[PDB]
Amino acid sequence: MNYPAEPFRIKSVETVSMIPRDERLKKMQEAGYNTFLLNSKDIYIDLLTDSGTNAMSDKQWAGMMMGDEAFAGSENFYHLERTVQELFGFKHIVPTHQGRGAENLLSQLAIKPGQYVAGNMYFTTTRYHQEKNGAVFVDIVRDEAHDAGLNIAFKGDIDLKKLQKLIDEKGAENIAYICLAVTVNLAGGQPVSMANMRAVRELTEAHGIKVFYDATRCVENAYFIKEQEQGFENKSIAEIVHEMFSYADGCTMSGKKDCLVNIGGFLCMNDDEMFSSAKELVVVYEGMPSYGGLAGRDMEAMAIGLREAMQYEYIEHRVKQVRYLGDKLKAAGVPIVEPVGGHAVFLDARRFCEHLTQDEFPAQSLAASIYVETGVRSMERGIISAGRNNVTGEHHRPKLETVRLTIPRRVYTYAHMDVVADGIIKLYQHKEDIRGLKFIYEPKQLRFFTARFDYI
Amino acid sequence: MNYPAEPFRIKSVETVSMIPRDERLKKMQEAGYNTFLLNSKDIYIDLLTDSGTNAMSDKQWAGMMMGDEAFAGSENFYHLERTVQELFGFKHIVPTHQGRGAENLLSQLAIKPGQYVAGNMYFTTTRYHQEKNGAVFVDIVRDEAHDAGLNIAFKGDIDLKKLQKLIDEKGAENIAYICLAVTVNLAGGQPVSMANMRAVRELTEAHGIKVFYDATRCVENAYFIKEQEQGFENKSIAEIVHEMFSYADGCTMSGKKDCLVNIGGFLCMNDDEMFSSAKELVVVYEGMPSYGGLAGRDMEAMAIGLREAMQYEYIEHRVKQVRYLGDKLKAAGVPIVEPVGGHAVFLDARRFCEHLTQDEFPAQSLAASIYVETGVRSMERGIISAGRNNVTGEHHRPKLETVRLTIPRRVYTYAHMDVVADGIIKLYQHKEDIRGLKFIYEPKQLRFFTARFDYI
Amino acid sequence: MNYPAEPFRIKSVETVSMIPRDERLKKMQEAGYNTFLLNSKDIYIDLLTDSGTNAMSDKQWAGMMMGDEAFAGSENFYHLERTVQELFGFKHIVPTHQGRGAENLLSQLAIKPGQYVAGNMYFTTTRYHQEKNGAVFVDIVRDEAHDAGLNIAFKGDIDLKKLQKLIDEKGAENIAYICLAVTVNLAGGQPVSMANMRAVRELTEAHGIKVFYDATRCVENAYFIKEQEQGFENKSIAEIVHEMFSYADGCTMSGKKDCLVNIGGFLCMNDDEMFSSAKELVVVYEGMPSYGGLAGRDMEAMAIGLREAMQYEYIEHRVKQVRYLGDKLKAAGVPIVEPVGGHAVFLDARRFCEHLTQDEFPAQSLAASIYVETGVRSMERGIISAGRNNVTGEHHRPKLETVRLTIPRRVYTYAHMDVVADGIIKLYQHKEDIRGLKFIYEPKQLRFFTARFDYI
Amino acid sequence: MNYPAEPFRIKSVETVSMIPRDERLKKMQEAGYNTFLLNSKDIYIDLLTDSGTNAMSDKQWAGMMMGDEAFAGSENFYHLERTVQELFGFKHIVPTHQGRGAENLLSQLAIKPGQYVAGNMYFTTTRYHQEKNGAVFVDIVRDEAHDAGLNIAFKGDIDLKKLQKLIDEKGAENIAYICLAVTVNLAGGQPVSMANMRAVRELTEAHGIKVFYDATRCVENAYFIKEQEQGFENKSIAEIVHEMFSYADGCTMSGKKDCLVNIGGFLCMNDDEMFSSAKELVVVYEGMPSYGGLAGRDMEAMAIGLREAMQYEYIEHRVKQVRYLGDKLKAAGVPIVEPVGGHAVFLDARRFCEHLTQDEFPAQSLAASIYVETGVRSMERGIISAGRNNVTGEHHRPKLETVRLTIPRRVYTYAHMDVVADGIIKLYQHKEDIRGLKFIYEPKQLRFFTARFDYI
Ligand SMILES: CC1=C(O)/C(=C\N=C(/Cc2ccc(O)c(F)c2)C(=O)O)C(COP(=O)(O)O)=CN1
Ligand SMILES: CC1=C(O)/C(=C\N=C(/Cc2ccc(O)c(F)c2)C(=O)O)C(COP(=O)(O)O)=CN1
Ligand SMILES: CC1=C(O)/C(=C\N=C(/Cc2ccc(O)c(F)c2)C(=O)O)C(COP(=O)(O)O)=CN1
Ligand SMILES: CC1=C(O)/C(=C\N=C(/Cc2ccc(O)c(F)c2)C(=O)O)C(COP(=O)(O)O)=CN1
Ligand SMILES: [K+]
Ligand SMILES: [K+]
Ligand SMILES: [K+]
Ligand SMILES: [K+]
Repeated sequence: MNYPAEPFRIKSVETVSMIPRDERLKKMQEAGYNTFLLNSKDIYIDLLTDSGTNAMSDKQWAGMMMGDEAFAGSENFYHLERTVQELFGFKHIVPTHQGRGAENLLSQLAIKPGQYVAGNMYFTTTRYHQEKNGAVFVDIVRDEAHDAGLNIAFKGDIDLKKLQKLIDEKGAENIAYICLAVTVNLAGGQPVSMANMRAVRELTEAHGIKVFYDATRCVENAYFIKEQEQGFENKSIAEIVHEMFSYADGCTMSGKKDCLVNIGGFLCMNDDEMFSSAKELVVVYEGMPSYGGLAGRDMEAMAIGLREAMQYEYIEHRVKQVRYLGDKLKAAGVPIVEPVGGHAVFLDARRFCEHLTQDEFPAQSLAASIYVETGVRSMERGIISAGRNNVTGEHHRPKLETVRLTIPRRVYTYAHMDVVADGIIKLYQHKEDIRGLKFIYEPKQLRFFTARFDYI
Repeated sequence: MNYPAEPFRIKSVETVSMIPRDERLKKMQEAGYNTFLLNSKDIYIDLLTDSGTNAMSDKQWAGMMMGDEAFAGSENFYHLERTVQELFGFKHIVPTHQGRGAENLLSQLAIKPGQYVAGNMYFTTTRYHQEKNGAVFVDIVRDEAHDAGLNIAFKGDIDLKKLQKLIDEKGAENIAYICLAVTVNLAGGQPVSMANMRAVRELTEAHGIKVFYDATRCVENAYFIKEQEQGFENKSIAEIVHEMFSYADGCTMSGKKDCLVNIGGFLCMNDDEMFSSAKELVVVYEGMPSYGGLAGRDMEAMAIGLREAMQYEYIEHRVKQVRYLGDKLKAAGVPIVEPVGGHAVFLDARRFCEHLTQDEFPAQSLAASIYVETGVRSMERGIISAGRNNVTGEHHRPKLETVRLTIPRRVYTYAHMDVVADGIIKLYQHKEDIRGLKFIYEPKQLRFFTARFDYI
Repeated sequence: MNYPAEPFRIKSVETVSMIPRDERLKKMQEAGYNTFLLNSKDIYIDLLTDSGTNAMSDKQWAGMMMGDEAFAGSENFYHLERTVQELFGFKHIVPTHQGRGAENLLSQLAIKPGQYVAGNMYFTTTRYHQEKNGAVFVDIVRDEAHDAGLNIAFKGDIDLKKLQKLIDEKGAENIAYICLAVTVNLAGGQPVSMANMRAVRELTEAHGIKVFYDATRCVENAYFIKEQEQGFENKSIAEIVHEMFSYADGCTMSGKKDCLVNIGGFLCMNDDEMFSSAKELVVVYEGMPSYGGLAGRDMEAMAIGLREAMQYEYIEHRVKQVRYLGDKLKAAGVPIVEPVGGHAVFLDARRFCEHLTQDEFPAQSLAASIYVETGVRSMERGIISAGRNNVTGEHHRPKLETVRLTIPRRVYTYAHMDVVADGIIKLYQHKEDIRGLKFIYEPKQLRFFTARFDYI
Repeated sequence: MNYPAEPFRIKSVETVSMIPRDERLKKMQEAGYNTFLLNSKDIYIDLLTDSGTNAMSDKQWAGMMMGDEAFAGSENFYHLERTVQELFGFKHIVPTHQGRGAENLLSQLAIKPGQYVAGNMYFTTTRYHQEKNGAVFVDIVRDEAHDAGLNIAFKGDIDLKKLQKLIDEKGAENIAYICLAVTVNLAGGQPVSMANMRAVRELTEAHGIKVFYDATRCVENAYFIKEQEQGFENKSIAEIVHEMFSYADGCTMSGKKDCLVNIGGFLCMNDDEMFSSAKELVVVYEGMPSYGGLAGRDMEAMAIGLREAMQYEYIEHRVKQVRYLGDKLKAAGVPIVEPVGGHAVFLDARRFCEHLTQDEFPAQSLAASIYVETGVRSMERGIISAGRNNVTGEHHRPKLETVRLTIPRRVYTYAHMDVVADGIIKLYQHKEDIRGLKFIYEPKQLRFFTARFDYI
C-alpha cells in the first residue's frame, strides 16, 4: 500500500502548540536567524532532527524501569552486547554515549597522520574527527549523489572507479579505511545497495584495506534494499541487516536514530587488538567498557529498540510517512531532493530561492522563513554545515544546498505531515520574499550549530 | 478545519502484532465469532469501547510516579478534590473505583422503594442500580431520540412535557430524582443542550425534585454545546462544563471516559447531609472517603486528565476524529445512526445486512467480518446484547441492531480511521456475502460476553 | 538469624518529615481525635495500615509500563489468572478492585437469610457483608486467641469443639460456610496451622459444609508454618501456600496486602455455577470479569507481586522486621499482644491505659497520643472498630482493646522501627496522661473510619 | 544522633538474588577472583562505587516522565541551567554526559602545553586530561593527607606554602590553573575547609591565576564544613555550597555522585569568553550546548536531584551512614584509612593481611574474600590498580594497599552496613587464613578491569 497506517497504537502523548507569527518573529531574531538556537517549547512540530527525538515503546519503557545501574557487569550491558552481536554480527562492542563518541574512538584508533579516509560523501562530526586526527577526507560517492533533482535509486553507492583511482594514486597502505555510511545523510538519506557493499568489500580486501560502516540509519537502508533491490524482496529486514554488516570490519553507530532511543551509541569491530585498544580509550572519554557513558536503563532501551526496528511494518511505515510528505510537496511543484530518503525530506534551497546565491545562505534563510510562517522547525544542510576548507579557509561549496524536514520515529502522524506540507506550499508562493543572510558570529568548527546571522 | 490535526504528538507507542487476514480468521473462529472473546494481543485496532482505554499524557505519567499511597489523607485525593470542585463546581466529592461504584452509592442514597427515576433514556449499570434500590424507570427523552436516522441537533434533550406529565400523574414527592446523562450513550452519544439543562433545573426546583447528572461524557457534551448552541461561541470548554453542572444537585462519573484515564470515577453532591451519608456508605463498597478504591497515583492521573480534557483543541479533535469516520462511511452510503455522537459511530446492521433476519444475528456477524477483514474489534449492540426473555425464552428483540465503533481518546490516528472505514466500505460493496450466525454455545446470562457461534 | 537485613536494595525513595508537636496537636484536634482523619503529608512514619501502602519492585514497575488496558481479553488478566491458578490452585478467578469487593460478591453468592457463617474471629468489612446479606456471625476461634498477653503458637486456629457444637446445635444445612482467615488480623496477625486447616476441611466435608478462606495475609501465614510447624521446615513458601488452599472451596483476597500492590483483589472458587453467578454479579459492582474494576497494569503488578511474595528471604525479613519492633517494645516492658503477628505490633491499650475503662476508648485515645508525641500514625483496633450489636444496640465488647502499629511491606527500615519503639517507650513513661474519649459523631456502620471524638 | 534514621522511606525496591556462600564461591572463581569481573546479577550489596549507582526519588522519577527530548532548546536544559546557576552561583553552564566529559573540555580550554596544574592530590581521569593537553601535575595538598592513619579534620586542604613555592619557582603565568577537588577521593574522601578555599582564592587572584573545582562530591564536603568548621553551625547546606563556589572561576562535576543520578555531569564557568569556547568544543565530543550528550529526562533528574542533595537531613544521614560502617570496623580493630571520608570506607589491606607481601595482592584477595563471605562487592585500590611500569616491567608499588567499600547514595540501610561490617570483622578474627593471589591472566593495560587470578 502507498501509505500504510501506523503499525502501533499511541500509548502516551505530549501537547503541541503554536505561538503567534509576531512571537515567532521576535524568537527568530533572538536566535540570530539560526533555527538551532530556537527553544523547544516555542516550536509547534519539531523537524530539526531525527536524532534522539524518537518515541519509545511501552516495552522499552518497561526496560527503563529495570535499569541495572552497576558500574561493571550490568545485565543491561550483557543484553545490548548480545543483541548487537546477534543482529549486526560483529565480534566486539564498546558502548558510547552517542555516535560522535564512537567516531572519536575509531578516528583515534584507525588513522595515522597524513593517511586518507574515503567515504560516500562527508558527515560533519565524522569528517571533523577524521581531520582532527590528521586524515585527509576523499569523497568517493558517485557524481549523481550530488545532484539534488536527479531521481535514481541507491544514490548512496560508492563509485568503484573512484575507489580504484584512490588506490592507484595513493597506495593501499596510505588509506586508513573506507567509511561507508548507510543511509547517506547529506545526500538526502540515500540508500546503498547490497551489490555495492559486496563490490566495495571485494576490492578493499584484495588490497588489505579496512571498511568501517556508519550504521546510524542502517535499518532505513535495509528497508530500501528489500523494497527496491532485485533478489531481496522476500528477505527479512533482519537478514538484510546481518548481510550488510558482513561486508564490514566494524561500525560506528548513533543509537539515537535507528535504535529508536533518545540517547546511546556504540562502536563495533572484529579485530581483537583494536577491541583491546578501544577499551583503553573509552575510559578516557566515555566511561567503563561496561557502560560507555550510558545509564544501564539506556543500554536496555537501546537493546530493545534495535530489535523493534527489525519489524517490517514499523520500518515500512517509517519510510513511507517521510515519502508521503515528499509526494505532497512534489505534487505541488515544491523543489526537493529526489528520490525521498529514509528520514527526512530535503527542500532544495537553490530552487526555492533562485534569487539568492549560495553566498547569502539560501538554506539557512529558508529554514528561518519556514519557522516564521509555520512554527515548524527545520535544519540548514548546505554551505553553513559544510564549514570551511582547512587548507584554503574558504567555504566548502556543496552542490546540495538543502533545508531538512527531519522526521523523528513514531512521533508524528500523516495529519502532522499535511500541516507541514500546507505551510511549505504557501511559503513557496512567495519564495522571492526570502532575504540573504550574513555571519555575525562564526565558531571555529562545526559552525552551523551555534552560528548567528543578520540579513544582508 | 473539518478535521484538525492531532493537538499532541506521540510520546510513547503501544506495540501491536499486525497479524494477516488468514490468521485473523483463525482467531475469530477460536473466538466462536464473538468479538468479546478475542484476546487483546490479537487485535490491531480495538474499538470495543472508549471506557478506560484512553492514552494518558506525559504529565499524567509523571503524576503516576507521585502516588501518595496512604490509606487516609493522601495528597492525591486533595488534588483530585480541588480539581473537581473547581471544574464542576460541586461542593463535595467522593472518589470511586469507576462509574458504577458511584451509581451504587447514589441509588442507595437517593431512592426510597417505589419512587420514580426519570431520565433521558438510560444506561444499563445506571438503570440497574436504580431498579435494585426500588425505583421505577421512566424514559423522558424527546421522541426524536428514538428515531436513529433523524439528523437533528441535541437529540439527547429531555422532553419537558413528559417531565411535567410525570410530575402531575405521580406527584413530585414520588420522584426520587431526574437522571440526566451527558452525552446520551444509548442514542448514539447524543448531546444535551444548556437550554434543556436549565429548563429541567427550573421545573424540578419548583417541585423540590433533585437532578443528578451522569457526567461520564460531559466534556464531549460541552464541545457540542460550544460548536452548535447559539450564544456559546465565546465560552471556553471549562466555562460550559461549570455552567452545565450548576443545573445539577450532583453527579456520578466514570473517569474512564472523559477524564482521560484507565480507571477511576467519582460521586459529587452539594447537599451536606447526603455527603455525610455517602461517606458512611463509601467505606462498605469502595474504600475511605479519601481513596474510594483507587490507588493514590490514579486519583492523581484523573485530577491531571480532567483538567487536560478542558483544552479546546483536544476535545475538538476528539469529536472531529469520530466525525471523520462517520462522514467517510456516510459518503460511501454505509448505513449509520445519525447524527454521529461524541464517542462512537454505530453501523445499522439491520440495513447493512438486509438479507439476514435479526434471528441470524446481523450485528454479531458484521462485527466478526470487520475483525477478519481489518484487525478492528467492534461491539455488537443488537439482539445478542439484548439477551433472552426471562419468562418466555424468546429473544428480546431490539429496534436497534447495531455495531458500535467506539473510539478511545488519543490512541488512534486518522490513518487508523481509514483502516476501519475502508474495510467496512469494502465489506459493504458486497454486503450480501455476509453470512448469518447461529449459537453453538449460549450461556443463560450476559450472553454477549461469552456466547459462541458458527456460520449458517 | 534473628534480624536479617533487607533481601533487596532501595530502587527509589520518597522524603519523610515531622511537623512540630504543637502543629500535630492542632491536627489531632481537627481530625476529631481520629487518626483515620489525619493527612498523609502531616505524618512522619505511617503505620496506619499495611493495606495498599507497600513498595513495589522494579519488576512490578516494569509491568506497570506494559498495561494492556483492553476492556476484554487483556494479557494482564491472563497473567493474573494463570498465576493465581498456579499458586493457589483454585479453578476460577474473578478480579475485584479490592478485598471488600470480593467479600460483597461472596456474601451475596453464598448466604441465605438466617444462615450462620462461622469464622476464626470477626473482621469489620467481612462481618458487615455477612450481616448485610442476612447471615448471623459465630466466632469459632479458640478462647486463647482473645487473650492478648497469652503467648501461644497458631493463635489463629479454629476450635474444632466449637465447630462441632455449631454443627450439632444448628444443623449443617443452616451453616452457609466457614470463613477461615489467614492470618487472623484482629487477633494480632496470628497464624493458623496446616494441621488445623486439614482438620477443619475433614469435618466440614463430612457434613457438606463449604469453607472459604480469607487469603489476605496468607504468605505471612505460610511463613509461620515453615518456621514453627513440625514437618514444614524444609518446604517452600509456595508449597505451603498451595497446600493451605487445597483445604478450601475458594477464597477472598485483598491483593493490597500480601500481593505487594497498592490496589487490587480477587475472589476464587472451584464451583462452576458459583463462578457463573459471580460473573453475573461482578458486572454490577466492579467491572467485567476480565478486569473487575482494575486497570490492566494493576492486574499485572498484582500477578508479579504475588509471585515475589513466595521468596523465602523476602517474607522472612517481612515478618522478622515486625518481630524486631515487638522485641524492642517487650524488652522495655511495653505491653503488647503476644506473640507478635505477621504484619503489625498491637499495643495492649488496656494495660497501657489501666486508668481508663473500655467505655472511654483507651485504644482510640492512645493512637491519638502516639501521633501527638511522635508523629507516627497508628490505628484503633478495639471497642470503636468492633461497632454496635445489631440486636441490642450496645457496643460489641472485644477482650482485645488494641492499638495497631501496622507495617507496610518493603517501605521502612530497622532504624525506622527504632524511631517508633523509642517514641512509644517514652509515651509509656507517662501512660496516665492519656485522657478518656467520647463520641461526637457516630456513623451507622463501620464507624471507626470517620467517627469523631472529644475528651471526656 | 550518632546515626540518624533514613530521612526518606522506600518507594520501590530493586530485586536481588541472595545466592548462598557456596554459589558465591563459584561466581568468584568464574570471575578469576577479580571483583571487577563479577556480574551485577550475582551481587547482593554492590559497593564497587558510588558513581552513578544512586537511588532516585519519586520526584526525580516523575521528571523522568517529562523529558523534553529536543536536540536544541529543551525545557529540561533550562531547568538544569537555572538550578546550577542558583545553587553554585556560576554564570554559565555546559552539560556533559558525565564528569570526564567536562574535564576533557576544561583541560582543552584552560591549558597551554608546558603549563602547570597544581591540585590537592588528583583523580585519574582528571589528571589524565590535564597531562594529555600538555600540563605538568604538581601535588600541593598538605603533607598530612599522605598519612593514611592520621586522624585529622579537613585533611584535603591545600598547603598554601606549597602553592606559594610553585608560584615563585615557575611563575604565575606558567600555571594554567589550580584544580581544587571537594572532597578528595584519593585521600579517602577527605573534605576541604572554607578557610582553605578562601585562602587559595585570595593568593591565586593576586597572581591572576585561575582556580577550577572538581565539584563531584561537593555536597559531602559541605556537610563536613557544617559539622566541623567553627562558624558554619548556623548556615544551611545550600549557603555553604554557594559560598564554596564563590571562591572558584568554575568547576567540572560528575552528577553521578552528589547530584543523586545515574548519569550526567556539567562544566561551569564565570568567564564569558571561556563559555563561548566551551560551547564551540562541546559539540565535537558531547552534544549541543543545551543537551551535552544527555537525554532531556536526565537533565531533568539531575536538576531535581542536585536540589534534593541540599537537604540537611539527607546529606547528614548519607555521611553518617558511611561513618557508621567505619566506626563499627574500627571498634573491632579492623584497620582503615582515617578519618573515614564522605563516600567510602577504605580497609588497609597491607595491615589486614600482614602475612602476605604486596606481590601476593592482599587488597585484591581481601576483596575476593569479602564477596565470598557476604555477597558484598568492593574495589581493589592497591598494587593491581596501580598497574605495571611502562618501561621496566616492574609493578608500580603504591604505599596505599586498600579495599574501598564505596557507598551509593540512598540504596542501602544500616542493616546492609551490618552485613558488610560483620562479614569483614569475622574475616579479620582469622585474617591469617586469607590466601595470596597470583596472575593467571594479565592484560597489558587497565589490568584491574580484566585480570584473572588463582590462589597461591
Ligand atoms: C550519519 C551520521 C549522523 O547523521 C549523525 C548525527 N546526526 C544528526 C545529529 C547531528 C549531528 C551532526 C550534525 O551536523 C547535525 F546537524 C546534527 C542529525 O541531525 O542528522 C552522527 C553522529 O551521531 P551523534 O549525533 O549521536 O553523535 C554520525 N553519523
Ligand atoms: C453513560 C455511562 C456509560 O457509558 C458507562 C460505561 N460505558 C461503557 C462500558 C460498559 C459497561 C457495561 C457494559 O455492559 C458495557 F457493554 C459497556 C461503554 O462501553 O459505553 C457507565 C458505567 O461506567 P463504569 O464502566 O466506569 O462503571 C455509566 N454511564
Ligand atoms: C483480613 C482482611 C483485611 O485485613 C482486610 C483489610 N484490611 C485493612 C484495611 C481496612 C479494612 C477494614 C478495617 O476495619 C480497617 F481498619 C482497614 C487493614 O488495615 O487491616 C480486608 C478487606 O480488604 P480491602 O481493604 O482490600 O477491601 C479483608 N480481610
Ligand atoms: C573526584 C572525581 C571522581 O571520583 C570521578 C569518578 N569516580 C569514580 C568512578 C571511576 C572512574 C574511573 C576509574 O578508573 C575508577 F576506578 C572509578 C569512583 O569510583 O570513585 C571523576 C570522573 O567522573 P565520571 O566517572 O562521571 O567521568 C571525577 N572526579
Ligand atoms: K549508572
Ligand atoms: K494505596
Ligand atoms: K482499563
Ligand atoms: K534526546
